[PDB]
Amino acid sequence: TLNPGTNVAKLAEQAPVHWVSVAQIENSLTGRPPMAVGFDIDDTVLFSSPGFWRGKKTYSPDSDDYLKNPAFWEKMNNGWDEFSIPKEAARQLIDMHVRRGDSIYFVTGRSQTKTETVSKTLADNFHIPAANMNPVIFAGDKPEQNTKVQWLQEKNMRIFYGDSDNDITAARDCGIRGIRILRAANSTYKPLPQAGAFGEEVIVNSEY
Amino acid sequence: TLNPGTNVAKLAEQAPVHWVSVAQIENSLTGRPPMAVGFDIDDTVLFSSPGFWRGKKTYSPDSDDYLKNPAFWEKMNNGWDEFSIPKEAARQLIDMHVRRGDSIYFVTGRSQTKTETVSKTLADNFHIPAANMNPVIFAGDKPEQNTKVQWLQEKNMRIFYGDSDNDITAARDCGIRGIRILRAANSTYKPLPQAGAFGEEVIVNSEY
Amino acid sequence: PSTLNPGTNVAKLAEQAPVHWVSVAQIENSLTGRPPMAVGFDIDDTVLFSSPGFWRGKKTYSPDSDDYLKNPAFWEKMNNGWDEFSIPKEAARQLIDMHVRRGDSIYFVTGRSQTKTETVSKTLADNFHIPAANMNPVIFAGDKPEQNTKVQWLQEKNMRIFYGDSDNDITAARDCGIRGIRILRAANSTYKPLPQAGAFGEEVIVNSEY
Amino acid sequence: PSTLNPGTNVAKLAEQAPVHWVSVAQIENSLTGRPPMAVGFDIDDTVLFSSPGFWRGKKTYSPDSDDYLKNPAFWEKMNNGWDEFSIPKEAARQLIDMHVRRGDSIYFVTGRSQTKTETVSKTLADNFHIPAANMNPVIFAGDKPEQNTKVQWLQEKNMRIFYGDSDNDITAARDCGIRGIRILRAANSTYKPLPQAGAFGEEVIVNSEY
Ligand SMILES: Nc1ncnc2c1ncn2[C@@H]1O[C@@H]2COP(=O)(O)O[C@H]2[C@H]1O
Ligand SMILES: Nc1ncnc2c1ncn2[C@@H]1O[C@@H]2COP(=O)(O)O[C@H]2[C@H]1O
Ligand SMILES: Nc1ncnc2c1ncn2[C@@H]1O[C@@H]2COP(=O)(O)O[C@H]2[C@H]1O
Ligand SMILES: Nc1ncnc2c1ncn2[C@@H]1O[C@@H]2COP(=O)(O)O[C@H]2[C@H]1O
Ligand SMILES: [Mg+2]
Ligand SMILES: [Mg+2]
Ligand SMILES: [Mg+2]
Ligand SMILES: [Mg+2]
Repeated sequence: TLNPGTNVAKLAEQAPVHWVSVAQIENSLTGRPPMAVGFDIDDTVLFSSPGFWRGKKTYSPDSDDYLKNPAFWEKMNNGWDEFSIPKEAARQLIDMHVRRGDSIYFVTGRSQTKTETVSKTLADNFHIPAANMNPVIFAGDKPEQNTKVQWLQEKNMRIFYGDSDNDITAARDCGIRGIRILRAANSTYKPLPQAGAFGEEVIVNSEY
Repeated sequence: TLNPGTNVAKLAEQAPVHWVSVAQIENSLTGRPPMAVGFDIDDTVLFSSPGFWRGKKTYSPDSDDYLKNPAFWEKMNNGWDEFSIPKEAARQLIDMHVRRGDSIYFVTGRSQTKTETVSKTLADNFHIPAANMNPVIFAGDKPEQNTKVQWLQEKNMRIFYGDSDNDITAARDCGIRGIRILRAANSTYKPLPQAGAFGEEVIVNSEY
Repeated sequence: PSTLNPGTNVAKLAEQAPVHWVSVAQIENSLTGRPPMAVGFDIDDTVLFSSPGFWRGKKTYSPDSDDYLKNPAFWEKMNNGWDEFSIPKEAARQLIDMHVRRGDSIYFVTGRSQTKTETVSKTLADNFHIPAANMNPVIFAGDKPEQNTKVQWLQEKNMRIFYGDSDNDITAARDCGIRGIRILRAANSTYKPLPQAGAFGEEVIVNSEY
Repeated sequence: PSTLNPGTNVAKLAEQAPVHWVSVAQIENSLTGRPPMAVGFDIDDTVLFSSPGFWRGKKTYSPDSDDYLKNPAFWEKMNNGWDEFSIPKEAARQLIDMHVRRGDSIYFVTGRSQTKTETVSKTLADNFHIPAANMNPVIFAGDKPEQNTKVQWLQEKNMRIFYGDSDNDITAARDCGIRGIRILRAANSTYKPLPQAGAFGEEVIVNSEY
């Protein structure tokens, strides 16, 4: 197993996945009037692991307990995304939907905080025009919160983009089009999900 | 440029193709009653390049005129397929349609000859029962014979499998499901087609 | 093989086997300055996609097994005509052309059984346009179990490089202390299972499957 | 390139660049028996995904350019804390773990501008759990008369191997006659274009992008 080798059958092997490009998505929307579309945030439009990594190293060195620590979220939602790297795949998707005049919504599962600068970070990085921009929506199971599925129905989103399985299942529970984005290999959120596990479309080269 | 090297973006780059597996196609047909389906022959179910390679070397060493030589066709359709290698992807597909009780048809652009043993070779290599088997259909512009499209319609084929672009557009012109098979890299019929150039489904690992 | 929608991920997409890939140009470059030498090539799945004949052979003599490989009648047909159905490999044309320019002596060592007559040498010389000056009649080493018949020939002709798709081709070169370079066996070949190219740390030529 | 449905073919799907890939296990095996030695690692995109800091730095001091790489205020931040946001690479952990078991002396060489203080050494020692006997303070190489070049440091510490993602990391190892090994730079790194790994015939570690 020091020199495993390979063969051409293995080199050409393809996973039965429905791949698509931004251009093909645009083409499929030809003629449709403006609509509402939504994006997950982490690993979908932003490589935000730097902040999650510092948070982990600061509150739960050997675990993920920091995800439930209020002190982590106050900092994550109010500045640490200044270290989050915007994804090129998202930049192209957002420009494309803005050209169409569609309404752009960002739905996140991050713990809601009193204040947040995530909305500002998104609008500046992706040059979203005021007419298409909407404040970040924090979905959750809390009583004062609405779940992700309710927010997709409420805003009448017709397309939802995300890297996680719950992003795709949410779209399917609403009967809308859920499109998978690939999570970068160096994300700290492991293991990487299996893109295409629901027979959904997956955007090519969307890891960066 | 002795050492062009590479980078991780190139390594993971994917063409926006809609890949599918035999299992997925099967699952997509659950509940449907037996129907009529068709297969292109060359490079779809049989690797027949051996016969054509010898044909050219025997009849047109410097051109593709052997394709017009009726002496070549007498040989190709009456024995040279004994050297043709059955494709495993076809084997899986044919066994699947048989289990369903579907009616299998083979359509070829090969020149028609008085006799032909291709039908026998096909029924024998894939163990096609008499109930599902049908004599090979030869098509073309000869006013004495029907074109590929016309044959697909006349037999009401719902699915057509092929490695070439005309196999897909033919299905498209008929409003049926056209599924692409990959042409082996060592086939003498070049250049290789761009599987997926029409947004059609392409079967994985179907080159052998 | 039991999951309807297995999906994938980017780490899996970019995953590489630790193999030493080389191109023909790189091989040629590593030979600059070297004087004409003797080099060898295995035949089946290295220089010729010959499965068509072995396929007709099995169907004709051993539909249920591999006894045809020991049948003298099979070898008569295979070595005297069936390679007319064998398809030359492009990767091989490039190597052979490269060695002809260098002025090297080209040898073909096969494990096929020796027969009274053989037209394989002629097929090779014609399909690859090998000059008489560099051509040598094919050496049929045969195939004796628990022993590698090729070693003897690589030593006697003092071959400095041996090209092959099978493990025994590479180990043969290793036994002689010479440079064994691997060629990929096509996926549609009937000789299965496919070998693990790079399993001895040897150089593997890119895109050599056709 | 602009075609909507480009499609593909099996020759393109199986196409391989002629590159010499190696695994960490192969590297370790090639060191078997050899006594402790000095080894060096480049920092950015080799052991740490540090783009987060450079991204924030550019956004803060040079929104419309690369001038921040010349601003002292940027380096102060970068070398004294912003690496808390740097993500350590797995390929690096495996390599450092292996050299630690061997007992080798580990050096980190960076082209980052030097500042009066720096917490980078501390970040690395902690992140990769390097024992005090194998750890050495980060070396800031450069042009300034108060410092030495990357080449000079590799020689001065007598490093036998040097790991890096950039072309100048590999040519530095070549100039010193030592073994230079390439690490793949992550696709989401902000330092672009990505370099052509294996452009010098060097060994390239597989799956080293994360
Ligand atoms: N260990 C982790 N490292 C990085 N990001 C994480 C980790 N665990 C969870 N996350 C992210 O935190 C987000 C919280 O809300 P979401 O469910 O929208 O999606 C989650 C992930 O994007
Ligand atoms: N050079 C060639 N090598 C192999 N097969 C060929 C070559 N030229 C034509 N063919 C095949 O001959 C077939 C004739 O009918 P089709 O058009 O269905 O498809 C054609 C190809 O599959
Ligand atoms: N089942 C098979 N299908 C195709 N070729 C085969 C098969 N079994 C053996 N061979 C070939 O027969 C050759 C005999 O000599 P070699 O060992 O040089 O290489 C062997 C293979 O190339
Ligand atoms: N735009 C950038 N994004 C990320 N890192 C960068 C960028 N420009 C320069 N660098 C890094 O800054 C480092 C300075 O020293 P090095 O030459 O060792 O390596 C350089 C790169 O790793
Ligand atoms: Mg996400
Ligand atoms: Mg065909
Ligand atoms: Mg062989
Ligand atoms: Mg670097």
